[PDB]
Amino acid sequence: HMKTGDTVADFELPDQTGTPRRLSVLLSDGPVVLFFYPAAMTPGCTKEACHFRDLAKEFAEVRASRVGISTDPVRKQAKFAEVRRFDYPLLSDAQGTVAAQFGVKRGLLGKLMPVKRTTFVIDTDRKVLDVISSEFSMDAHADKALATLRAIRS
Repeated sequence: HMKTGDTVADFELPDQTGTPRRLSVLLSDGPVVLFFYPAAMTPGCTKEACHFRDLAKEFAEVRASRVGISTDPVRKQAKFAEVRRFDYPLLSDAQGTVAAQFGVKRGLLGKLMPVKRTTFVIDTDRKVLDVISSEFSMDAHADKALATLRAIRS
């Protein structure tokens, strides 16, 4: 299970337009806060992702970017981002491959299940700076990530 101080392997997944995105390119200009959520459009995931949305200026101030990720298909991620006016990428991990890399994949007798809600703050060298796990409040994912990034400011 991925933890603070581990190095994340690079990966590629499509965003809400179907365009391949790569972690190392997403990291171009600063850390990425990669937030795994179980299911697009559900009330708890909407709360978590809208809190990330509402903190756009604060993440920009620490030169960090927000990226949501789940096993939902591109077409559902597209609707979620359109309805909620998200100003950031939502990645579709349609086989749970990246979730498995991070240790957050769930399945039942071969059926891919929703991921375990977990946020990874990833530095530009792919080190994990912080992990917010599934027992935290919905707002704590963005709040703790932002506080960690502020703590490492220069």
